[PDB]
Amino acid sequence: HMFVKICGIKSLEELEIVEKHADATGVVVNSNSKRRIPLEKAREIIENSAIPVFLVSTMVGFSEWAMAIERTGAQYIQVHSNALPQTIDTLKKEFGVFVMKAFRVPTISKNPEEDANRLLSEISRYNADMVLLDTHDLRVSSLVARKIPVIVAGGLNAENVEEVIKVVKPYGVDVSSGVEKYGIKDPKLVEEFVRRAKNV
Repeated sequence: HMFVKICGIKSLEELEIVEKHADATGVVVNSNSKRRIPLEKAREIIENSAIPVFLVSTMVGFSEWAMAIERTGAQYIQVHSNALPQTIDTLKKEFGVFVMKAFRVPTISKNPEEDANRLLSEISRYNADMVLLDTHDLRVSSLVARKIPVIVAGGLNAENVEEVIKVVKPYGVDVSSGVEKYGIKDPKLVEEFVRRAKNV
């Protein structure tokens, strides 16, 4: 129905919270991010999780990816970088990882239909198992989502998730800050977000 991923957890405690209701989670490594964690903490979250844990990074290099996967035992990766199609393809073959690749959508778009078609050719260049679209304008997202399964992310929360889902009609949604309080995932926000998203 509606895949819900809660991204950017930093502790086994946060894992337990998201594991209750979410379909997937993610740990940020080797990125300029407030959510970044050491490889040992990533390893702990991955080994203890009952749901897919995406290893999320802005790493570009085939070999830094390989080493991160080996060091963490990740079976799911989320690539937010210009890592080449060839790198993504080789990581899949060598490691059997499921690959989600992130693509930026415009904040504003002059012609939505053409921006969607442009991102779609950009997407067909990589051989990713899932597309994540990073978000104002939801029109481009709507039209990409109609052509291919996508997870949509960017500024989602309980107050806007239901509307975003109605417009975009994605395969799933991804949230981080929207379900947080003081930089820690909030059990009541998590439960509410997932419930509302699952209802549309």
